[PDB]
Order: sequence, then structure tokens, then C-alpha cells
Amino acid sequence: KDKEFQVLFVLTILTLISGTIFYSTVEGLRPIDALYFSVVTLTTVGYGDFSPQTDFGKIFTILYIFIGIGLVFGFIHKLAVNVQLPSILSNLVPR
Amino acid sequence: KDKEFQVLFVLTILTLISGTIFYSTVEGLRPIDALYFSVVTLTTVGYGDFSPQTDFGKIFTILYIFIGIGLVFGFIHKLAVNVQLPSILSNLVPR
Amino acid sequence: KDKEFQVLFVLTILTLISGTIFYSTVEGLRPIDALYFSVVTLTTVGYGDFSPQTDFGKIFTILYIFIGIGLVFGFIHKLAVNVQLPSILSNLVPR
Amino acid sequence: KDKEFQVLFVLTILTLISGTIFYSTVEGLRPIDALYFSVVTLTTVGYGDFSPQTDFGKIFTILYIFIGIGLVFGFIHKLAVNVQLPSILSNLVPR
Ligand SMILES: [K+]
Ligand SMILES: [K+]
Ligand SMILES: [K+]
Ligand SMILES: [K+]
Repeated sequence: KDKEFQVLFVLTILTLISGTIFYSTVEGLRPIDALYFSVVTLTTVGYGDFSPQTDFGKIFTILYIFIGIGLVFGFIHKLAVNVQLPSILSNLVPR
Repeated sequence: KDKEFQVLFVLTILTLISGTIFYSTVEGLRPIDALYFSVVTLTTVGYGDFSPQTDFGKIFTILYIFIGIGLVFGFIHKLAVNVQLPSILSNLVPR
Repeated sequence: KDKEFQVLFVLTILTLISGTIFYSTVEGLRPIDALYFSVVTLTTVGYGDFSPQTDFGKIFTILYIFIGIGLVFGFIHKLAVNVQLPSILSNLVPR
Repeated sequence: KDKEFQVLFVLTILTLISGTIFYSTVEGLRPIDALYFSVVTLTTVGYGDFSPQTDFGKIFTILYIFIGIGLVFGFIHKLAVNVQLPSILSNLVPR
């Protein structure tokens, strides 16, 4: 279960690095903005303060969403159930 | 399970084609933008760089969301569990 | 299961009517725009082509989201599993 | 189950207070706008009428989303199943 978490963590980082490199390069964003945009996209928040302007970028974004959402939300689920929940329970019992 | 995936894949493509034809025609978008907008809508990202301006478009979008979200997210779930997950597991074991 | 669906359908309509009346009145939107905005909000798409400008509207929106998401997505789930899925299966078998 | 709900309720309030203090301070928002923005972010609506403009804010938002979504949606789930659903069932049976 901690190996579950480690693998999803690594896969999430790799997915976000991919988006960061793509949007910096093709859409001209600063790397920090490309990372922020990738996260805002795959978590489905979608502020729209950044959005792709090129057709290459729009096509990549379609594929990136379909491939990336399942992973990101898998990681969020495991983070909440396997890390946050036990730490919350631990705080309820003094030692 | 591969037939599960094939059917949801075909249904997702048909749903996206419907949106592409509607928004190109009624809202005047380029076909690639109409496809991109349909995906950004049904995955609930919603950047808002495109949004419907006509009342016909707003009404269609209401119905398209309610009909389309369940399918799209069904496909994403099956993609992640039935395709991405086994390929990830396969990479962990050399042959 | 059809009574499950009927009840969630009615509750979803009532929830959307509430939002339509509120945003038309307090935020000055046309009724069709208030309905469209309510749907775009509770399905979490959030284009931002409309958003509340008054403090009353921002406060209402906070509460409306927390109360409304669970219902709307309950209805979407039942629509997809109890209505769309059987109709899709029915199309695969000629009579 | 009512203690389940109480704990998630308190944790949700604390999470929203954190965001309210951060975005008011670093991004200069009025407290009510910072609260509204925090809710619009963690429920994944993401209108984009507010969005972070500083790099500190963008970095915080990335972490806030990953930590906050699992909690918020846990609370929404329990609200809908453990509070809204029984009250709806209660209305169907006069006394
Ligand atoms: K969303
Ligand atoms: K959005
Ligand atoms: K969104
Ligand atoms: K937006």
C-alpha cells in the first residue's frame, strides 16, 4: 500500500513533467506556469487563466486529459485514504 | 473487458463527433476548436476560452453535459483500469 | 430503480429551479442564463462566462455547490447506469 | 457516522480557513473573495474570475488542490449519503 503510493506518486510526477515540458516549449509558457497549468488541467479545475492557443497545443491537451485524469485522481484517492486518513486518526489518540 | 473498452471507445468518439458538428455549425467554431471545446466540457475542465453565445447553444450544452459526462468518465475509468494499469504492471517485470 | 430515478430527477429539477430564481433575481441574469450557469456550476464545469459579482451571490454559490453537487452527480450516475446502459445493451440485440 | 460527519466538517472548515488566510494575504483578496475562491478551487469548479497571480500563489495552489480535493469530496459524499438522503426519505413518510 506504501508501494502502491510510491508508484502512483512517481507516475504523477512524470505526467506533470511531460506537461511542463510540452506547454513551455510549444505554448511558450514559463516552466512554473506550465506546471501550474498542467495541474489545473488534470485536476479538472480549469481556471482558464492559461489555455492553449496553438492547434498542436489543443490536440495535445485533448490526449493529455484523457491519459492524465485517471492517474492523477488515482493518486489523490490513495493520498487521502492511505496517508491523510491514518494521520488524522493518529491525532485522535494521544500517546 | 476488451469489448467493454471497445464499446465505450466507440460511444465516446460518437459523442465527441456530435458536439463537434453542433458547435461548428451553431456556434461558428472551427471544427478543431469545436472538438477541443467538447472534450474540455465533458471532462469538466471548462477553461472558458470557448463558451456558447447563442441560446440554442446554451440549451444544447446543458443537455450535452448531462448525457455526456457519464459516458466520458466511464471510458476514462476503463482506460485507466483495463489498459493503463496492466501496461504499468507489465513494465515492472522484465522478460 | 425507476422510482430511484424519478425522485433524483425531480430533486435535480427543483435544485436547478432554485438556482435559476436566485441568480436571475440577485445577479440580474436572464432566466435562461441563470439556468445555464446553475448547471455549469453544479456539474463543476465552471466556464466563468458568468460568475457572481455580489457578496450575497458569492455566499449563496458556496452553499449551493456543497448542497447541489452530491445530488446532481447522483442523478448523472443513475441516468448512466439505469437508463443509458440498458438502452445501449438493447441496441446490441436485434428482435 | 455522525462523528464521521463532524470530523470531516471540522477538517473542511479548517482547510477553507487556511486558503482564506493565504489568498487574502499573499494574493491581496478580500477575505470573502478568498473564501469563495478556495471553495471554487477545491470543488474543481474553477470559474477563473479569481486566480493566483504570484508564483508563491501558484505553487501554494498546486499543493492546496492535491491536499484539499480528497477531503472536500469526502465531506460532500458524507453530507449527501448521511444527511441529505435520510432527510429526503423522511419526507416521503408522513407521521
Ligand atoms: K471539474
Ligand atoms: K473551469
Ligand atoms: K472545472
Ligand atoms: K474558467
